[PDB]
Amino acid sequence: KTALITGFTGQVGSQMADFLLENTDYDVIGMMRWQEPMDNIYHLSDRINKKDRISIFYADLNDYSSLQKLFESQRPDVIFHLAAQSYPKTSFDIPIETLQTNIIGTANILENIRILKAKEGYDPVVHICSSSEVYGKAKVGVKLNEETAFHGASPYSISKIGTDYLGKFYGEAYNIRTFVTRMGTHSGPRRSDVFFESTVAKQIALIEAGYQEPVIKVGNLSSVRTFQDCRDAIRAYYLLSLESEKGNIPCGEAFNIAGEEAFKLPEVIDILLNFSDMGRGIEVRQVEDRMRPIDADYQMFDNSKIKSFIDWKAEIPVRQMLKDLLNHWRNEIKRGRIPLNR
Amino acid sequence: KTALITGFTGQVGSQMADFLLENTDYDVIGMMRWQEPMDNIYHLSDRINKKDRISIFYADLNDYSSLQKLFESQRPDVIFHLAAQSYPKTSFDIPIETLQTNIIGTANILENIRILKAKEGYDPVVHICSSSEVYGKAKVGVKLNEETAFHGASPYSISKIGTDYLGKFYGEAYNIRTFVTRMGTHSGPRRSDVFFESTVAKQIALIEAGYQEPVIKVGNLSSVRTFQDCRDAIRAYYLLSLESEKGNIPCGEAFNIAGEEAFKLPEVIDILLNFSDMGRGIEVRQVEDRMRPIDADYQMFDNSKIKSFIDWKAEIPVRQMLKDLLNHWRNEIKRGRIPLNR
Amino acid sequence: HMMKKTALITGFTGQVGSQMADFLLENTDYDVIGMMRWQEPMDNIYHLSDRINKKDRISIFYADLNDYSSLQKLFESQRPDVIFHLAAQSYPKTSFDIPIETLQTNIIGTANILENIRILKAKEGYDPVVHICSSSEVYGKAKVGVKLNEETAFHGASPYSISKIGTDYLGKFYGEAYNIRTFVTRMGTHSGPRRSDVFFESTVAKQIALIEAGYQEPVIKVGNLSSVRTFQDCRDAIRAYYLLSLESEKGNIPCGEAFNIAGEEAFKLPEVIDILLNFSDMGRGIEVRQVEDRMRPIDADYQMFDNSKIKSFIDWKAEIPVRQMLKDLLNHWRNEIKRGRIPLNR
Amino acid sequence: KKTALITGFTGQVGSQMADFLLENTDYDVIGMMRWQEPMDNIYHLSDRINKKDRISIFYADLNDYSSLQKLFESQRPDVIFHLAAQSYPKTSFDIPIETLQTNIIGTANILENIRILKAKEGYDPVVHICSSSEVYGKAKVGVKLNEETAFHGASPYSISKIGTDYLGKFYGEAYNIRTFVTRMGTHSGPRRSDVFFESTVAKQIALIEAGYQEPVIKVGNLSSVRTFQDCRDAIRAYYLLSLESEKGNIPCGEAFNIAGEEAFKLPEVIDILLNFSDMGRGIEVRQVEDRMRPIDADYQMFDNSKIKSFIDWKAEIPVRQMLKDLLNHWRNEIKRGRIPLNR
Ligand SMILES: NC(=O)c1ccc[n+]([C@@H]2O[C@H](COP(=O)([O-])OP(=O)(O)OC[C@H]3O[C@@H](n4cnc5c(N)ncnc54)[C@H](O)[C@@H]3O)[C@@H](O)[C@H]2O)c1
Ligand SMILES: NC(=O)c1ccc[n+]([C@@H]2O[C@H](COP(=O)([O-])OP(=O)(O)OC[C@H]3O[C@@H](n4cnc5c(N)ncnc54)[C@H](O)[C@@H]3O)[C@@H](O)[C@H]2O)c1
Ligand SMILES: NC(=O)c1ccc[n+]([C@@H]2O[C@H](COP(=O)([O-])OP(=O)(O)OC[C@H]3O[C@@H](n4cnc5c(N)ncnc54)[C@H](O)[C@@H]3O)[C@@H](O)[C@H]2O)c1
Ligand SMILES: NC(=O)c1ccc[n+]([C@@H]2O[C@H](COP(=O)([O-])OP(=O)(O)OC[C@H]3O[C@@H](n4cnc5c(N)ncnc54)[C@H](O)[C@@H]3O)[C@@H](O)[C@H]2O)c1
Ligand SMILES: Nc1nc2c(ncn2[C@@H]2O[C@H](COP(=O)(O)OP(=O)(O)O)[C@@H](O)[C@H]2O)c(=O)[nH]1
Ligand SMILES: Nc1nc2c(ncn2[C@@H]2O[C@H](COP(=O)(O)OP(=O)(O)O)[C@@H](O)[C@H]2O)c(=O)[nH]1
Ligand SMILES: Nc1nc2c(ncn2[C@@H]2O[C@H](COP(=O)(O)OP(=O)(O)O)[C@@H](O)[C@H]2O)c(=O)[nH]1
Ligand SMILES: Nc1nc2c(ncn2[C@@H]2O[C@H](COP(=O)(O)OP(=O)(O)O)[C@@H](O)[C@H]2O)c(=O)[nH]1
Repeated sequence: KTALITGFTGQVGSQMADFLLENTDYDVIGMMRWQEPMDNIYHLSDRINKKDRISIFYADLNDYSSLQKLFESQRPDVIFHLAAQSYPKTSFDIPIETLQTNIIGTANILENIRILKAKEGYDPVVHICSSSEVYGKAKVGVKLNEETAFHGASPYSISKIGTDYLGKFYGEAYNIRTFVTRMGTHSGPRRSDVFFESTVAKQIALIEAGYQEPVIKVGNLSSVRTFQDCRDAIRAYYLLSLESEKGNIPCGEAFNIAGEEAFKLPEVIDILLNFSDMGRGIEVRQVEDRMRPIDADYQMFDNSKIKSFIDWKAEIPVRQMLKDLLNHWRNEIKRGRIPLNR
Repeated sequence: KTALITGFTGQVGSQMADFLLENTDYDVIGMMRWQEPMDNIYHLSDRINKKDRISIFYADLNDYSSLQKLFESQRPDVIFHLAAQSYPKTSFDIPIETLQTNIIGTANILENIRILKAKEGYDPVVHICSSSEVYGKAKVGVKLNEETAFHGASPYSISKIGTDYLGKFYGEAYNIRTFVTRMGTHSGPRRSDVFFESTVAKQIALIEAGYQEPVIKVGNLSSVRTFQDCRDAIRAYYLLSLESEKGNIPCGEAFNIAGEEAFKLPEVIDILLNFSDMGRGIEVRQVEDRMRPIDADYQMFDNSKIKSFIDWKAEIPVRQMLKDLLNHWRNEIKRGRIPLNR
Repeated sequence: HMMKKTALITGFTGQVGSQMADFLLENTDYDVIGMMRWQEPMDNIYHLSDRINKKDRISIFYADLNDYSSLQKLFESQRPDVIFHLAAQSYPKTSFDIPIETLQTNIIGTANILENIRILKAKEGYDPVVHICSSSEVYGKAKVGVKLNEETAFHGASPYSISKIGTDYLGKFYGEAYNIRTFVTRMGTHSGPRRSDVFFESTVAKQIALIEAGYQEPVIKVGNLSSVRTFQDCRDAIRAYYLLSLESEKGNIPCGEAFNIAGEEAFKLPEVIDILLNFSDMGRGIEVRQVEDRMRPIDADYQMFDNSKIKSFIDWKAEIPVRQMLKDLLNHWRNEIKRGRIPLNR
Repeated sequence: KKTALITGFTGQVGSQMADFLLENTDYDVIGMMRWQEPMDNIYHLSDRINKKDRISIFYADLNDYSSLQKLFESQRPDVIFHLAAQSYPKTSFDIPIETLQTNIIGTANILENIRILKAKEGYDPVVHICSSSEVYGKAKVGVKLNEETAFHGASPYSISKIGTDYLGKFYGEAYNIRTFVTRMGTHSGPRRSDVFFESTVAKQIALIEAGYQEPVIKVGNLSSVRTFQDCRDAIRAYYLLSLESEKGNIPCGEAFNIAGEEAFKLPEVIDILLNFSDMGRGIEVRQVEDRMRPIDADYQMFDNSKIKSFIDWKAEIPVRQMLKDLLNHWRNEIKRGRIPLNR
């Protein structure tokens, strides 16, 4: 049984590889562009060099011919489509590449599968990763469900609305075993440095090592996020893929997935500062270049639909996930891998 | 005062240029790719050649640099963005170009305007044309209004969903005077041959001239729609454009726009056969190559929101619109411009 | 269950592809597939509509050069034995200000076609003959008084020129790398009654026809007249494409071989205007004016040819006189205006 | 203070051009990158960048025209080092569309933005368009390449630099934009990407030394000739050309071949890397199918007379030290647990 991971070098993809190698007998294929950063997969290199259950396929979301070669030659039984331009902030000023990679990237994958299904009966389970950002700037005091209206908060958000409709459409039109996951915040030690809890943790680490004045730079703190560790999120994807295989997930079925621990962003900063010998002496300053034209600033979740379909809960406390992320930046700086403060 | 029409060579765009020339003192710019069909605009060639109030700008939806030159050099005061891959049936097998031209083409326009507004205060009214097709296979019995949830019935439908959220987003994010129109079926003598009422009118005219056996080939008829002549639709667009300029349409506001008259598809056929001397002798046959993986179905009746912002109603009878279209195909065959039966 | 040699024409709705379809139906036993985007102008193919409705030897496949998935479907489902790849943004002048779509459609479009073929060859042994249509504009602004041959240095005179250099190298590369039976044709000017209105000899004939019919002042608007072109009727060019296609099938044309192809008759642009004016009763009374908007940042202003390579591989010369090609084009525009299909004067 | 833009700032050459400009000029430096690109080559710059000391970052993608528009409009660099590309021929074969898009259209996206700004406002930057000796593809044996050598399409990458090269010349000739085009040989050293021949040989030796690989180096075609120089010599050539162009001594769109003095058959490069290793005499070399190419640009020997006639320049760094620096880089990475793929 063969699993393809798109976005293998990313936060979630690299951890899905780890999870599948430790918890299944699956062969794993990691899709990447050849020059993608190795930071998340260095621990997998020897195993890949040894051809022990995991291999790399070189393909770009934006090269349909590369994806054709991948599906024709590898025929993955299950696909975790995690590859995307994942960052809303750059999507404002680089919106064309965000729309191309996320919407057209996903159409390039799904159309490749559709044609191979018509020709040869290829019938893979296809995980299409959407985002809770399809709900953009959601009304306060209400929890999100799978029928909550979509709001375009950013080109990234619109790109994920596109990804989402494509996932549902290809399932509904061609009976491909797609399911769509509208994820809240999933984080932990491999969270990209640009995301809120990771830039806060990283700036604390920079401050502790004397690289930055003891002022954390932030954007809008009037925002509510639900967190869980990727190690929990990934189990939900694996458990959904099994149900999809067994016939229990309708083609194109959508699911909101999040943790149970929700925070106003000042509470996350306070948790991270409490892990620092010098937290009592570190201030916070809102700066203009971290603000957004529209902020999707409220993500609270009713998880009743997902828990009705799989037997799953988040096990890792959010304080441990955050501590892991702070130690990660501490370790990078100690080793001379000085990050941007961004 | 200068008006840009994207999709100038198309059904609606060509008729919008006629409306503005007859009813306003506006200078008119028609955007086109140089090789576009001239069928809808032969009657404007003379006055274009003579530089009388209308001019052509050569640009492509997929060439940002061509749109950059358009907005910088011409600075239209109002923009009717009608250019699209308009046909759902081809969108199934040519999905990438539908998504690229419709979503990214719209993003190319809106990001060009955005940057010009930030640099020089350029503040045009921007009609972003979406479609009732965003509602796709609508939930039987829910009242259909501007807050009904979208459904992705085709790559076309998803591309107009994309277009819709781009229009909304660029309005909300950057205070660009966008408004989004979700129009029901508009038709009349310039309806492209491929659309339902056009292919039926066209096949009847082929049968009346002995080019086809007296069998009309159709797809699914278990569909109900509102119809309006384009010349009514254009009035609604024009009147909205005035309200947007006056400050009365919030940036990014969306509007469903339905005709007065609703029909089952067999009833549209019955109206067309009754304009034929040989109507009593023509069979209708459903064939597979006209069937769609998903067939959209919505009763979009409720115009209470558009009627609240403009003094407007469809005035032209649908029977006259369908007769005009049948006569168009009769005239085309009579001139030896024999169309495909498609 | 009767199986025929199948020809695909990309650019079926264009000047050359429309005439290639006519040629194959009259002179061969081939089934013809016309590739088009559905909304493409019908002007050049109205006379085929009845035949196509009747499923008599010619069909339409809807695909876009920029939609790889659409081409995959076309090659997988139809497996044409021979491909005339004529589809392009064909016009240098618009390429200056719409350069990205010119580069995407011509270079990436051609790459989408060839990569689809490469993959079907490796999997299933699909081995079509592939005509990759390039342009003498690969030589851009060539040194004056010298004949072009196939080893003449390339020059980038426009985004269109660079797109056809890209198209040309892709044609040679897929041939040399994967043993796809490509050949590349670097054509001079081929014209006649379906020449698009924007090209020199077409705009000049169109303007004369507008003047005769009372739609224009007796001034023809032109750009740079210090330019040399070699002309042949498309009806002669398509014969060369056909005969080269048979030689590729036969193993006589190495994968990715390039050929310059052009007519016998070369002219300075004013001579072309005088030939067309001499076909008009209004001809002695019409002035010629250079206007800024028909000028170009760089003009590929010299195209004369050593045709020795193509004539050594096929038994072929242009037979239609250019005066007859030009007369047919003027009569086309007269007919168009008579029928109320009033063109732009562009 | 003069403003320099580097595209491909995170790459082998861009990152070293930033080092070179900071050390040798009073130029403000702008590094273009997509936000997620590898930090490997620029970690040593993060603190400078954080403290806004002469170097900054602008987020743009070659394939997003609007992002490049914001860059030239807002930042108006006086000099541009266009080094960003899909740089690798091997992946270009099976990922050809992205190579063509990023390299040809990416360059068009840059040059068209500059054209429109020059027309409107008189923006007149110097524009280094980096091409490749691979425009000459599979060249004739026994003959040096020069600027008039016939072009040959050896790979989608090769064709993508042919496109890039013609765009460089065209935008210069058509619009009098101060472009120059550089068709480089092999420039290498410690930041050389792991997939390239001398970097994969040197990396595989390091994996063998540290016990991560059997003592067999996997290679492709060894019947190939290359001319090497250290990137620290190449970047000096680009800089000197940028001064000449600013003075008005480089015709708009002028092309230059640039390469070092030291040429080698590939086996000779392997033998120099093995002699740096205590395990040298013990390691086999095995040609493998998955490193072979449909066409190989087999032969890169250079006539450098044109470049030496326009700037006062030659390669100074011996290629032996260049390869030593590369081998020691892969030793350090492995010793620090940054275990590379063996590809
Ligand atoms: N982690 C979260 O909190 C969160 C929230 C909601 C949704 N998601 C979604 O989950 C998925 C994975 O998130 P992540 O945190 O791992 O993101 P990430 O940024 O860490 O990883 C993105 C991956 O996509 C790859 N990629 C980008 N462009 C590509 C292209 N053109 N071709 C091929 N690969 C390309 C990158 O190289 C990388 O491996 C994404 O779709 C993201 O939008 C994440
Ligand atoms: N008429 C209806 O029933 C209806 C219903 C809902 C929405 N709409 C929307 O109304 C608009 C106009 O409809 P129509 O009937 O006139 O369609 P049409 O097909 O007649 O017009 C399409 C136009 O877009 C242009 N276009 C296509 N691709 C282009 C590109 N790459 N660059 C530039 N121009 C390009 C075409 O040349 C043509 O002018 C479309 O956006 C359509 O989706 C129409
Ligand atoms: N006729 C000449 O004098 C001449 C000279 C040298 C080169 N050529 C080349 O010969 C070929 C044919 O010339 P022509 O006069 O017939 O050109 P044309 O402009 O009449 O036709 C071009 C064709 O390409 C199609 N096309 C354009 N973009 C497309 C896309 N995105 N997807 C699908 N189809 C698309 C058009 O619809 C049309 O059918 C072209 O490649 C042209 O560059 C012609
Ligand atoms: N080093 C050599 O031996 C050599 C030889 C001849 C030519 N060249 C050319 O010199 C230049 C620099 O080479 P290098 O060794 O530094 O290459 P590299 O692979 O080390 O660097 C490539 C750079 O381009 C960037 N890039 C890739 N795609 C991008 C995109 N879509 N948007 C923005 N940036 C993108 C990468 O992120 C990276 O910064 C390239 O143009 C290369 O083709 C190199
Ligand atoms: N990335 C980022 N987000 C911030 C910052 N300060 C506040 N935020 C907010 O943190 C929330 C989450 O942002 P982010 O981590 O980028 O992930 P998102 O959920 O994908 O937008 C948003 O409401 C941001 O506006 C900051 O400095 N960086
Ligand atoms: N185009 C087309 N549509 C048909 C045909 N027969 C039935 N229909 C249906 O008529 C409805 C209108 O389709 P169409 O005219 O293509 O417009 P759209 O789908 O609203 O853009 C859809 O439900 C079609 O599936 C036909 O022969 N052609
Ligand atoms: N299209 C066009 N070309 C013109 C005109 N006047 C002169 N030319 C020149 O005629 C030559 C041929 O141009 P054109 O017909 O576009 O074909 P091409 O440039 O060879 O593809 C070029 O040298 C043009 O500069 C004109 O009015 N229209
Ligand atoms: N990258 C790479 N190239 C190899 C290998 N074995 C031989 N070569 C040859 O080494 C030469 C240089 O290739 P490369 O370093 O990829 O740089 P290029 O000059 O950009 O193709 C080419 O002739 C390759 O065919 C190998 O294992 N990896």
